Amino acid sequence: MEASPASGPRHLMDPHIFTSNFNNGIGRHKTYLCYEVERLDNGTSVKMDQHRGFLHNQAKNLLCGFYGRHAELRFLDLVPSLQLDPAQIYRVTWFISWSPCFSWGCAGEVRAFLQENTHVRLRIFAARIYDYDPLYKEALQMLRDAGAQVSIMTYDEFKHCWDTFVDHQGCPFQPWDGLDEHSQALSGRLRAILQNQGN
Ligand SMILES: [Zn+2]
Repeated sequence: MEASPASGPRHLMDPHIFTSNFNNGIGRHKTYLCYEVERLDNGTSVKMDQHRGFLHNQAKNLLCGFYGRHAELRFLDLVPSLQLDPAQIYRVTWFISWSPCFSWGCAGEVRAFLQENTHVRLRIFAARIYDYDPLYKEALQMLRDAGAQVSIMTYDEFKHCWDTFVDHQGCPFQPWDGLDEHSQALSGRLRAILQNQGN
């Protein structure tokens, strides 16, 4: 009920940088984390333009004291610089390509965040699963008890997240040939973990 939803022709990742990065079917590259900040007003979610961004894993300077750190951590590191205003409600959307790590390290950090700032809705989206151990399981549960929304990246999210996290300057998304395949596959996995009753 207001003109129309804006885009983001600012300085976003290059069309290719995004695709190649989210190249469905990886094995080793660099975890990606796209955080989106939005305010909740009477069911009316207003997506901010100059408040969102994206990060990438880092592990090549552990000699300077900055031991290997995940994007999730290096990310929240900017929250203190935003001095959020709990005055109202907020909506932080997480877009991850790589599954979480030590459910206690990554998730834990978030858990406390909510337990202290439950005035914000955190949505977790896992596009690709890849870690050191299958611990990702406990991560799904430990998080579930947090209230956060855990789900696998969807096609609809790909289109939005695309034009949203890209300087498409007004260009469509390029999906690979096999969405129902990788989608049904991944989605099938999550469900499995979500299936702990009935039999
Ligand atoms: Zn982590």
